Amino acid sequence: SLTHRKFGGSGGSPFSGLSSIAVRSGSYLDAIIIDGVHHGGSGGNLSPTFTFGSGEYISNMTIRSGDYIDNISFETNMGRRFGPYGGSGGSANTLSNVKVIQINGSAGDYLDSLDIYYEQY
Amino acid sequence: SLTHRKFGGSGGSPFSGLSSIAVRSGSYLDAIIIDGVHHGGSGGNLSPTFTFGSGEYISNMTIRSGDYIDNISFETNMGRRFGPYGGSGGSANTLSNVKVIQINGSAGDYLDSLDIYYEQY
Ligand SMILES: OC[C@H]1O[C@H](OC[C@H]2O[C@H](O)[C@@H](O)[C@@H](O)[C@@H]2O)[C@@H](O)[C@@H](O)[C@@H]1O
Ligand SMILES: OC[C@H]1O[C@H](OC[C@H]2O[C@H](O)[C@@H](O)[C@@H](O)[C@@H]2O)[C@@H](O)[C@@H](O)[C@@H]1O
Ligand SMILES: OC[C@H]1O[C@H](OC[C@H]2O[C@H](O)[C@@H](O)[C@@H](O)[C@@H]2O)[C@@H](O)[C@@H](O)[C@@H]1O
Ligand SMILES: OC[C@H]1O[C@H](OC[C@H]2O[C@H](O)[C@@H](O)[C@@H](O)[C@@H]2O)[C@@H](O)[C@@H](O)[C@@H]1O
Ligand SMILES: OC[C@H]1O[C@H](OC[C@H]2O[C@H](O)[C@@H](O)[C@@H](O)[C@@H]2O)[C@@H](O)[C@@H](O)[C@@H]1O
Ligand SMILES: OC[C@H]1O[C@H](OC[C@H]2O[C@H](O)[C@@H](O)[C@@H](O)[C@@H]2O)[C@@H](O)[C@@H](O)[C@@H]1O
Repeated sequence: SLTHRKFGGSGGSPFSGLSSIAVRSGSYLDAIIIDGVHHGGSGGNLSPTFTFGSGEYISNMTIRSGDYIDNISFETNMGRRFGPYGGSGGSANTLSNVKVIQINGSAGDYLDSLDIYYEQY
Repeated sequence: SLTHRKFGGSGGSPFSGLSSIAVRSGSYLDAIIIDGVHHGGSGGNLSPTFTFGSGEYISNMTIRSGDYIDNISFETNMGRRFGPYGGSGGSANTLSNVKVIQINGSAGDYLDSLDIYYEQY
């Protein structure tokens, strides 16, 4: 059921809960690091951390996936790019004209899966 | 249009991007701190940090609000409680039998507003 509700008044400036992202990656995604928390194994190489600016969100996103997440890249509403990181296995899926709200998933020694919650425009 | 999609396989342990919450509070919520990141001003007193265990999420939430967020409390599916923190003003609203996915909002000197993304059951 993805829904939302707003509480409170009109002032202040917006913020998002999803503030930064890095991955460890080789032939697949070994890990995803979200707001500085690590999920997945120790294999592969650690990427730079992408930290969202104020009012910046993921608008375009590409994931390769089979049994695991094989690869990820994304772009933001401000033309900033992350990746691609990972291998060529899996099949490509793309999200276009979106605003990503949250990234959940499941992870063992590898990044098994990703659940992306988002708005579709 | 709010949506979600899962990519990849079914192994691994589930994880959420929303891993921890603390607030600064006095009369109002001065700030909320999401995965260590501060949103709001410097006032009030800093709460302890609530960190979600694996597969733990917010299932019930009372927020009092007016022009700002006056008070927050929540219970998780595991029976753990955070708060109440803040004061007596505003009006109460409750989310009940939900699973909160993400906490966005707006903040200045204080926590003006919360935008809660959740699934309703
Ligand atoms: O991201 C997965 C791994 O990617 C690279 O390893 C490639 C292969 O190396 C050896 O053949 C075996 O370990 C295979 O399992 C593996 O696919 C490395 O960067 C590794 O550290 C990653 O875990
Ligand atoms: O997401 C990873 C892979 O998912 C699928 O499974 C390929 C399988 O190949 C062999 O059976 C073993 O190496 C298994 O570990 C592996 O899952 C495919 O879509 C593949 O292209 C992906 O790389
Ligand atoms: O992220 C991949 C898996 O991670 C953990 O299990 C790893 C095990 O997979 C197979 O049982 C064998 O290849 C073992 O050698 C290996 O340790 C679990 O979280 C699992 O659910 C994931 O699929
Ligand atoms: O949570 C907001 C503030 O709550 C308390 O402020 C008490 C009083 O301070 C000043 O007299 C005015 O701001 C009044 O409106 C307010 O009731 C304190 O904990 C303060 O530190 C917080 O910022
Ligand atoms: O959520 C905060 C309050 O919002 C409304 O009150 C507006 C006025 O409250 C106090 O007089 C000061 O903070 C003023 O700056 C502000 O304009 C009411 O809904 C109240 O009940 C809330 O506590
Ligand atoms: O978080 C509450 C507000 O924080 C900032 O500014 C504080 C302003 O509060 C009242 O509008 C007046 O007392 C002003 O003098 C004072 O600067 C702003 O970010 C505002 O948008 C927030 O509502």
